[PDB]
Amino acid sequence: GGDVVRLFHAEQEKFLTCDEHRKKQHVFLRTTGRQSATSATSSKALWEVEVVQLFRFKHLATGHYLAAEVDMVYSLVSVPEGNDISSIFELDPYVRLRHLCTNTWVHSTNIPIDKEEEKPVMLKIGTSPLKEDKEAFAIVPVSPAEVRDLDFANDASKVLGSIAGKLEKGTITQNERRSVTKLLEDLVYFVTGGTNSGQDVLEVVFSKPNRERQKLMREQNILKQIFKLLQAPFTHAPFRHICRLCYRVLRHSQQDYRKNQEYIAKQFGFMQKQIGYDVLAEDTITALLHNN
Ligand SMILES: O=P(O)(O)O[C@@H]1[C@H](O)[C@H](O)[C@@H](OP(=O)(O)O)[C@H](OP(=O)(O)O)[C@H]1O
Repeated sequence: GGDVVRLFHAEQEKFLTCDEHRKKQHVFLRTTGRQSATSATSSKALWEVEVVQLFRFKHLATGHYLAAEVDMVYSLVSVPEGNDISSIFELDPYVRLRHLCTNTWVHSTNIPIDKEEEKPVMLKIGTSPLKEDKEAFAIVPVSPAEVRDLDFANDASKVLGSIAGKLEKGTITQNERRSVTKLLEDLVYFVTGGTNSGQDVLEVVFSKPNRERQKLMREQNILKQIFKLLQAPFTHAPFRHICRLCYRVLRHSQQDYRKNQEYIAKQFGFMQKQIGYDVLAEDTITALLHNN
């Protein structure tokens, strides 16, 4: 009741996760390339248990609930609210999950959701009328720290996205600018496990990255929002300060982390193209035409 956990499929050696694909939310078992299945820990695999009176599972990263509906005949899905009876499951002990509403048991499949992708990693999950034996889940407890971290990252992501949208449309208030400035500094402190504050350049020599947090920055769309912020002015001193901090968060988010380096370099390339390579030349001509 209130506990946060990961649901690890024993036979498949994959965690039950929920993420967006093709601009849609999907529930699935995630294939990992790691040589240690239990090390493939994603914030998108965190579920908060709710005691009905038997159980409901709330996807912490999106607030939606685990459910099942006709697509084995049914398939696990994500739903906006936890009111329907379709989001209620029964645990039968390692535990097997029975979907009350349909009286079916959670069963894994090899049907990938990300077809187009080379070597897909999203495997659909359904329910079978028969109670299998190799379709059990290990309930993996999640540490309070990881939960607190997700809560902060989730809030940060919303603030950055919000402020970014406003900045795209023009400008922001003094408080919003002050808030985003403080948040970016907090993000530096956060991702470097407190080794850097982001207040000066000299301290960079002692920065040490917290890998799980760097990963969180990417997964919870913090990095995505940062680029949105960087792009906004192309679509004073405090503004430059905000941009400097944006690049600082990017720096520590990719520090000694190959996956984030490629992700960030890719997003930077996209932003550059989206902005246009001639935006400054065109702007200078326009300014001169208006005698400036
Ligand atoms: O070999 P490297 O350079 O360490 O890179 C890791 C490798 O690609 C893992 O397979 C991947 O896990 P998944 O296959 O489960 O994605 C992990 O992602 P993560 O950092 O997002 O866990 C990468 O960081």
